[PDB]
Amino acid sequence: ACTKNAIAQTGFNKDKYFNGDVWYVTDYLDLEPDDAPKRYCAALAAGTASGKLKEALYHYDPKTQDTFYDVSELQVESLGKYTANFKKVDKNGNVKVAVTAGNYYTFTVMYADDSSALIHTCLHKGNKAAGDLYAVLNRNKDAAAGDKVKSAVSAATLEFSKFISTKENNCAYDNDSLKSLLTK
Ligand code: HEM
Repeated sequence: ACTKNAIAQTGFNKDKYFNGDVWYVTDYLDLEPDDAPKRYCAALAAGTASGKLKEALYHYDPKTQDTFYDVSELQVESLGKYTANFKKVDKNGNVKVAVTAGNYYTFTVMYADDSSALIHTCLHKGNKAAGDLYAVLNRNKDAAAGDKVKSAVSAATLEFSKFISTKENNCAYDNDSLKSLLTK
């Protein structure tokens, strides 16, 4: 089950975060034992498309090759805290699994600057358990976590040493599909 009421960044700059560009997950922390593989690739685009706040997600397990995209419509709960639906889509935005009640995630931006961010998400999918996830993001897929984001991890009373890096997994991303999925 999820247990964290993540606190959004003071003074969060929504237009800078939701600028239409891509964020790569460089490190992740799942608080639920065996919720996450040990090796993963994930990225997201975030932007406003025709007045609607959107995310597009990509997940890839580099061992199994399991791959899926989602597009998400975000509703605002407060500054930097959202509830997102999700429909599963192919990389061109064709619907595979429609939006349905009880498929949603919460999404909280705990820290962000122009290049890095720390987020929390609680995924609810049907009758699946939930679970908390933290992710360190960067605009550069190859960037080591720096001092602004590692300090934010400590300020959230977390240990960065507990986070699992995605860097040793040869992750390759279709940035074009993530950007175009924002419109879908
Ligand atoms: C970047 C932030 C992330 C968000 C917002 C997020 C959101 C989601 C959503 C919405 C789904 C369900 C998709 C669908 O069924 O259509 C999902 C599934 C999944 N995510 Fe994430 N995810 C994120 C990052 C990650 C990371 C970094 C990992 C682990 C390394 C991870 C592991 C998983 C796994 C294993 C599933 C499959 C769950 C299942 O159906 O049994 N996710 N995620």
